[PDB]
Amino acid sequence: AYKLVLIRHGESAWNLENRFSGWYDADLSPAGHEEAKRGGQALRDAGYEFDICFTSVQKRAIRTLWTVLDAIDQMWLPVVRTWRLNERHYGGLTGLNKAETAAKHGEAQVKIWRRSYDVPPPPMEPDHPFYSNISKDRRYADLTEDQLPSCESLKDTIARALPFWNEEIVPQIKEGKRVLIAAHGNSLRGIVKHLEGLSEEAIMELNLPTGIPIVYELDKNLKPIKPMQFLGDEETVRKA
Amino acid sequence: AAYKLVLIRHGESAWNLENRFSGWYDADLSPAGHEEAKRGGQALRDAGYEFDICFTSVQKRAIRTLWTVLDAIDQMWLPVVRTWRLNERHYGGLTGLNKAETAAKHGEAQVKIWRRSYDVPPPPMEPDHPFYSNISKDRRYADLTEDQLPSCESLKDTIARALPFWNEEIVPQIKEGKRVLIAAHGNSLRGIVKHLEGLSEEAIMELNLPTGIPIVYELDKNLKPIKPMQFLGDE
Ligand SMILES: [Cl-]
Repeated sequence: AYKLVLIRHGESAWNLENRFSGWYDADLSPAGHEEAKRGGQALRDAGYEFDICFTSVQKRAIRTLWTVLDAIDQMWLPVVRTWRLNERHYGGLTGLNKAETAAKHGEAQVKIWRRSYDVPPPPMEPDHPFYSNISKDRRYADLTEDQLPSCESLKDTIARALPFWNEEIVPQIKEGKRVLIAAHGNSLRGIVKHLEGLSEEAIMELNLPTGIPIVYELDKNLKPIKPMQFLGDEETVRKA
Repeated sequence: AAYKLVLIRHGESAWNLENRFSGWYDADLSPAGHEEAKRGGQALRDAGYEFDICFTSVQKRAIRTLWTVLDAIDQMWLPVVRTWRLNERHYGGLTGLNKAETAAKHGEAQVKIWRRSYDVPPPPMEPDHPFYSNISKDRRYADLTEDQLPSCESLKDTIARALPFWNEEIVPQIKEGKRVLIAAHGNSLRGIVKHLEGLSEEAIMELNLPTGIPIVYELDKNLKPIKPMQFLGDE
C-alpha cells in the first residue's frame, strides 16, 4: 500500500559522471536537466502526489528535485537536504577519467577497487585539485573530523546513508507521508539494499537508470511487495 | 553590526500581468518577475553574501524567487523552510477579479479600503467563489485548523499569523547566529518590517517594499535595526 519514489539525477557537466564526480559539486548538463524534466512529466502524467522530499546537498540532485517538483506543480512541498544522501566520495580518483586512473594507479588496483565492496579508493590529498574545494566547503562545516571523508568505499557510503533512512525517512513513511527521494547512484543503492535485503555482490551489480522515477510499493512493515517499477515513455523505459 | 538579515520580495507574477487580485492564488512569476529575482540574486552574489538558512511561503512565486537567488549565489544546498504563515495576504472574494473592473464597479473609495486599510479585510471568499476549492481545498493547507484557514485577511490579520512563525521559528535561528534569507510577499514582509522597526499602523500602510531587490538589515543583540534598511545592486 505504501508508495515510495526514487529518482537518480541525470548527466552532469563535463562528463563528470564518467569521471568519479563524487563530492565535487557538478551541475546537471542541459541534457541531465532535460532528463529530470521528462522524469517529472512522467510523474505528472501518472498523477503522483508527495508529501515530503529528501535530497543530498549536491546541486545536481537538488536541481533534479527542483525540476521534478516544478513539473508536477508541487514546489510547495517540504524538502530536506542531507550530506548523508551524497554520492560516494571517490577520494583521489575524483574527477579522473578511466585512462587517467589506470595511468595513475595501475590496472591492478583499479580492478580491485571496481569490484570491492569495502576497499576504499585512495584518500583525496592536499595536492588534489578538488581538495580545498570539497574539504573546506561550508556545507560540510557541521561534520566532525571523523565524519568528513577523504574517501569512501561503497560500504562506507551505505553506512552513513542508512542512519538517515532509519531516523529521518522511515518515520515519515510510517505516518503515511508519500516520500520522494532525489539522490545519487551509490546513495540510492544503500536504500535499495536495505529495502530488498540484497547481498553485497547483488548491490554492486545494480545500476539504477537515471532521470527515471523508480517506484516501490511497501507493506505496513516497509517491506516491498513487488519488484521496483520504472516510469517513463517507451523509449526511455526500454533502454533498461 | 552583530546580526545580518536579508529580505526579498518576489517580482511580477502572471496575475499581475493579467491585472487580477492574487492573494493566496498560486500564480507563478512572469518572465520579467523571473528576471528580477535573477538580478537580485546576482546582486547578492556580487556582494559575496552567505546564508545559513532560508524561509519562504508555500506560494510558487516566492519559492521560485528564492530558488533563483540560491542558484545565482551558488547556495542551492542551504536548508529551506516553507510556511503558509509567510503567504501573501489572502484577498478573499476579490481573488481572481480584474482590478480595474473592481474599481469601476465599486468605486475608488471602497477599493482603496480593501487594498490598503490596516484592519478592514476584503469581502470573504464564499464556497461559491470560482477559486474556493482551488485555494481552500488545496492539500497544502490540509493541516490548518478551521480557525486558522482564512477566507479573507486585512493587513493586521496577515501580520498576526506571520509574527508567530517569526517569533517561534526565525528569531531563534538569528540568535543562534544563523544568517537568514527570507523570500516572501509584500504583506507578509510588511509585518516583519513593522515588528523590526516598530512602525505605526499608518507608517506601515505607506510602506511599499521594492520587488526583486535584496533588503538588508543590520541588527543588534535585541534584533533592533542599527540603521535603515539598505538595498543591493545598481540604480
Ligand atoms: Cl527547496
